[PDB]
Amino acid sequence: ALKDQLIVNLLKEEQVPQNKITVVGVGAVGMACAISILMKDLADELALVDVIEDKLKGEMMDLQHGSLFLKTPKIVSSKDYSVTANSKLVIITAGARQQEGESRLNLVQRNVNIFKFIIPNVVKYSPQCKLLIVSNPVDILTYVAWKISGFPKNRVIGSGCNLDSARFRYLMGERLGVHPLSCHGWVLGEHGDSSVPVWSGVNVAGVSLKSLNPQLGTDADKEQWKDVHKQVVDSAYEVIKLKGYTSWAIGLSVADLAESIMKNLRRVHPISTMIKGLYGIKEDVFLSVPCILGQNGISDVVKVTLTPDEEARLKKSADTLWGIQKELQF
Amino acid sequence: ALKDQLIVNLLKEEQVPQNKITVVGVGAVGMACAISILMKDLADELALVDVIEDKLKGEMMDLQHGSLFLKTPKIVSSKDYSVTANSKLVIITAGARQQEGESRLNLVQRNVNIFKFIIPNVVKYSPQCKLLIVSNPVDILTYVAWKISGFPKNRVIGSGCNLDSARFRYLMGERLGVHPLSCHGWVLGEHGDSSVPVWSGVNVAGVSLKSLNPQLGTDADKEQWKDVHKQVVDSAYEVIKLKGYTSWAIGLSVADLAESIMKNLRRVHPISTMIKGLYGIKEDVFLSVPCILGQNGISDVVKVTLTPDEEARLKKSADTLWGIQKELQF
Amino acid sequence: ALKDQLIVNLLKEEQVPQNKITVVGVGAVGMACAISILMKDLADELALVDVIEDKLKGEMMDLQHGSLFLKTPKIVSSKDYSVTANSKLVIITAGARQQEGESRLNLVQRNVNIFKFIIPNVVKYSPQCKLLIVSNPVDILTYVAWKISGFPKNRVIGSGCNLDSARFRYLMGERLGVHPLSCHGWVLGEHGDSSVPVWSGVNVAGVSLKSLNPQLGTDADKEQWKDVHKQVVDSAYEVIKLKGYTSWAIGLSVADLAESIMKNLRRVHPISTMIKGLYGIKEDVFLSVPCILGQNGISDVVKVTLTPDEEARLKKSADTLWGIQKELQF
Amino acid sequence: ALKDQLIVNLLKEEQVPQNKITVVGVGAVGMACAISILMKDLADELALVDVIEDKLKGEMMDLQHGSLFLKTPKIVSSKDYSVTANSKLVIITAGARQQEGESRLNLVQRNVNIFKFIIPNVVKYSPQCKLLIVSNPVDILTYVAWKISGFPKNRVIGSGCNLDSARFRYLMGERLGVHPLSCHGWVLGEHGDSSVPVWSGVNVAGVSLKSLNPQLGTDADKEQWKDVHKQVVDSAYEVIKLKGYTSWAIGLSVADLAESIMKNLRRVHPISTMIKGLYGIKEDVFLSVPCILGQNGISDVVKVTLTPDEEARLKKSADTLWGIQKELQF
Ligand SMILES: Cc1nc2ccc(NC(=O)CCNC(N)=O)cc2s1
Ligand SMILES: Cc1nc2ccc(NC(=O)CCNC(N)=O)cc2s1
Ligand SMILES: Cc1nc2ccc(NC(=O)CCNC(N)=O)cc2s1
Ligand SMILES: Cc1nc2ccc(NC(=O)CCNC(N)=O)cc2s1
Ligand SMILES: COc1ccc(CC(C(=O)O)C(=O)O)cc1OC
Ligand SMILES: COc1ccc(CC(C(=O)O)C(=O)O)cc1OC
Repeated sequence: ALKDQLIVNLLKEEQVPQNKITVVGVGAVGMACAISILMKDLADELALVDVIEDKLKGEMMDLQHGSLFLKTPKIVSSKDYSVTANSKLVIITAGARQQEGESRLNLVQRNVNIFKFIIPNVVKYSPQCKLLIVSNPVDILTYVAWKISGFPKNRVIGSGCNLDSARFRYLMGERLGVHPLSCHGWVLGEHGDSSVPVWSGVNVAGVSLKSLNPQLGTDADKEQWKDVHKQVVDSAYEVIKLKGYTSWAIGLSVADLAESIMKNLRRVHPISTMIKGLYGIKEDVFLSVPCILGQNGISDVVKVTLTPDEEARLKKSADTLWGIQKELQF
Repeated sequence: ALKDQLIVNLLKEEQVPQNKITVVGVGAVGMACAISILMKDLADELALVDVIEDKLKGEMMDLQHGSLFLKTPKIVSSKDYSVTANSKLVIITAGARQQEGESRLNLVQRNVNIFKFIIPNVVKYSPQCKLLIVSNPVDILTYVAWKISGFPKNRVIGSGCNLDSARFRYLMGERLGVHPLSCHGWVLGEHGDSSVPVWSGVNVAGVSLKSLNPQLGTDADKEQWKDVHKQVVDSAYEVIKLKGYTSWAIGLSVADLAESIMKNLRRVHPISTMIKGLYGIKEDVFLSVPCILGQNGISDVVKVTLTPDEEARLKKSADTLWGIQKELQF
Repeated sequence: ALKDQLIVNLLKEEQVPQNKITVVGVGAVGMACAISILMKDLADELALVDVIEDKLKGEMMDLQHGSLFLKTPKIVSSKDYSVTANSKLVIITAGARQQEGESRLNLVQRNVNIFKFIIPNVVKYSPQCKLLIVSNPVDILTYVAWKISGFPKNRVIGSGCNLDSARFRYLMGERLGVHPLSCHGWVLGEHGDSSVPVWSGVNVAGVSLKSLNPQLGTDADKEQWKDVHKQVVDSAYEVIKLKGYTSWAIGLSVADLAESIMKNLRRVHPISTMIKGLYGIKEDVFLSVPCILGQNGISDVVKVTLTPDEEARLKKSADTLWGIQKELQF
Repeated sequence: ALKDQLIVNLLKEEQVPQNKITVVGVGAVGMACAISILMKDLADELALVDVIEDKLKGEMMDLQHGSLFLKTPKIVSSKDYSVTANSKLVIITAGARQQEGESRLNLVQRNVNIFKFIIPNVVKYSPQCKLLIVSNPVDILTYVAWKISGFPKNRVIGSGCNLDSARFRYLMGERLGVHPLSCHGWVLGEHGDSSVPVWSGVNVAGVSLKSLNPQLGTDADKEQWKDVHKQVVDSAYEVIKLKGYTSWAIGLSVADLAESIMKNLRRVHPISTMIKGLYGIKEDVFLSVPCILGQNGISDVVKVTLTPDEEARLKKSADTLWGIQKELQF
């Protein structure tokens, strides 16, 4: 053979991936996560899983054909979860998505039923994995993945408000003529209608915008900064109305979280975690709060000092999510 | 105003972008080019153009929402070509796309008609840009763009065989257990069925594979390496059959060419250029040959020493393209 | 020639760089700036300038030999400023550096005299550049370069407190077990002994550390956070005492600023600019305040809301700089 | 405590890094390797070791101060090898370095003696690491590290001719007006005076320069291409004469090898390995040949088809190295 004429093999050794990532679901979101992760050089192996065989193989081959321009030497796919073996991170993007005028909370029964199959199959082959939930309603589905997997809470993360906060900062950036990287602001709670803009923490270079305009974020605000939070809430629906779905922003948001996990960065992100014991919440509610994210998932939670109005809005978001959690049939 | 309370403006300057890129066409190819360029930090401004207003706005908004995770501070879109002003590079991905079980040659007249509208509009707003043609059949459309624009040939580039060669190197790499970056081989001529694998230049670490297998790539090859080029030819048809279209690998190939142009790298790429005068070709035929690509587009061509077999196949590829091209009225 | 047998030239080589950067001074700082800029792919051309012939050629050759691993196709050097023609950014690192126990303020006479030769020569060849002053005392030298250059104040930037703030954020991060990217804190005023830690703006996820611990940064603080600012002030002295000079951190801080300039990011950095008109300062003092930094240099200044002690400390830093600056002759 | 008022801790992590790199030696080479690895985001932990206490601490602090600008969350140092525990890759740059006009072979006993202390201490703390030898004479010291470590040969790698080949490609690129990435050429054997330029494999786009010029690299060559190899051999001596040492190019060359190892790329590099069984070599000689480099180090060797003259020159390089190698006291 030409291979043996050209190359002398010196080592037999069984190859075990060291920084493997799995993406479950090859819809627009799953593929946006995959291309973003590949272009950020976060993985030494990428596995794709779906139930539609042709689409799955087609997507895998299309990524494989770009290998010369990448630094991820193995891209694989299968409907069989054995392909995901030894993942450090498993990203779940499978399930139904909301129609215009439909709440993400309406996807709950359909997506729980799918998670009942996916979750046990994913965890089986990857003892060192963190579970990163993207599927909606993300907060509820992070709780569901946590309950089905039996994993400790640090290992089950929802993409949550990482995207809502990126959108908030983009919009704040546009109003101020500043890059979103230098515009600070947190959108917490449900990744959905009940999200909470933390006006008290909105700042540029440590300068609180609320301290310059005490009415910031209220109906009495002359500049109507509340409209920025409304644009954040409505963003998925606006994009869905225009292009049919959303993909790029969520893909970049998920790759941002994959980077903190894979590189053990210990950066702070507003992502879905269990909040029992904070802000008077006595139940096993998952929602976004600022979390320290690294190689073991969420190791620490930042205790945000909220005003009584912000805390009441966060509790209202938690009560909404808890109500849906009470509807779950395991 | 809150902005004026927070920030002292010292310079009111709109200012022209210095490294602007425009992508014409927001289909799967155009958006894969867009995301790949964004993730490679090649531009300070990205402009998107299309005729479907809602689709265009939603795509632009979806990219804008990931701004926090990027280093391209301005993303704009319009059906109006005024949005493309001062582009250094304009990438054309618009038109009818290759269909299941159909040649790229079947899209020719429809895409020539679309180019009669696009090209003068691009030229009006960026008369000094480099045009990068991606739309199929790419070799013919690069010639078409060249004739319509009135630009010198160096500034009209076709993505051509940059992807066919990347596919070839991926497949060669899989066979040898070597990264495609270390597997060298060139696929020239038409970006399509009549492409030419240059078996005489196929090598690893300067070791000619043909020196180890004299029959390499011929019918008489005991290992049938011609099947690797057959896989290269068939790739888009297989991917289209499986997922409906191709996008990821072409987006990466296009970003690879955008990088050499924007960064004046002078790397060698197999891309579409006028081959009149080489290998006995006497007509204004465009096809892929290895070109030096930089800030002024194609400045030089590498003269590959083709074997009589390879030269015959390249002449045949040129004949197939000219045949279609001569019966073109514009 | 072999070149003409291999390559057919199709275009006359009138090469003019599009993103050229010049580094003046090839001491440890200049070279750390050069390597960091090369590794961030910020330039299509890198020019080096110094007065020591051998050292300059050796440094240029050593960078050139790494070209295969870089995306900066042209690296040049000369004592002659003609080599710096058409730069978009010129970084000044030339001049005397402080000994152990010597203030940066003591370098002023030597460095002003050097700037009288360097500054007109830089502007003569790069009329479109932004000037990035690194040489010490940076704040006074930014004012000096501005007066000599004839450039508008937005185009004359001092690296200032971009490094002091990065040191502050690293130390804060270490104490909290959070990445410095998520630890916000500003050190303003002189890049030297009179720098001001803005305790009121110190936060993680918008949570003010001063609101949690009112004693923060005072002598009554049980955790002695004032020692963090003391370590910031003493950093250069401590590192000089240990390794003889500093290079890596300043190199990275300068590359960070070069990135915001070259990519027009409009990120906020604490850098040297004219502060006359703010905090009751009436003289042409330059010092660090948070600035919006982009393609036209400093376009805007953020008005930080300082506590009475922080403001008095900032005014005192301005007085210190003015006491040295008022006695200058150039 | 402030940390506790701000953050709720969820778990006590293992804190064992997953992509740890150690650099032994904080001289100019060691630090250039350190900065290049840090800027390529290859590690989650970087450890530095040296015998000069002050210089070690100063260097570690200077890197730490740039953390905000990096993605390597932990940078540590100590004279004690306990700091190197669980490294995937250990890079040895320690020992005597060449003075002006000094042969690398002259450093042999001083470096073998130093390696007698270093190697057992590295093996004790990371028994599963890959060893990457940079210290000179690199080929002999890779043999020394292999014998002392007791490691299998795949895990003991010398930087060898990776830099010599990069210099060759830079020089070839400058002559042709092509980026070194598109210029292919291999320098094998000793990383020193007896290195071998493989003229038969020198090409651009698979076009052999020797096929165009049959006298390429000989005394009869009109363009004197042999001078390119002479420039390669003389490079380190020329740079040492000018700046006192070399650092940048070797640092980039080392980070390139580190990248193939850490990311399991399986790229081909000309690096030091055991060549027993090839080209008539019957002894445990280490020298540069093209190697497939990945997560398990050197898994395979490419068999280069050398001409009788090229093979005699390689056997000459082998004989020269073995002469010293066979009589080592350790
Ligand atoms: C039992 C099941 N396992 C899977 C695995 C993947 C998918 N794939 C998607 O749902 C992709 C399309 N959806 C979005 N939102 O992109 C569905 C199922 S059903
Ligand atoms: C006169 C015309 N101007 C344009 C501009 C853009 C597009 N857009 C596409 O064709 C995108 C979808 N097609 C592929 N190939 O992705 C069509 C036209 S028609
Ligand atoms: C009229 C003059 N033009 C120059 C240009 C460069 C340098 N070079 C340095 O000073 C580098 C070493 N200094 C530090 N601080 O790194 C000195 C002079 S004097
Ligand atoms: C027993 C010993 N262990 C070590 C460890 C590190 C170093 N450090 C250097 O040699 C750095 C300076 N030299 C070059 N080549 O950069 C020397 C020794 S001696
Ligand atoms: C699994 O499907 C999705 C998950 C999240 C998003 C992100 C989206 C949303 O939450 O609806 C958004 O906010 O843009 C979109 C998805 O399908 C298109
Ligand atoms: C031009 O010389 C320098 C400019 C800035 C620094 C940065 C340094 C300082 O300001 O002394 C620091 O803070 O590390 C160091 C220099 O030479 C060693």
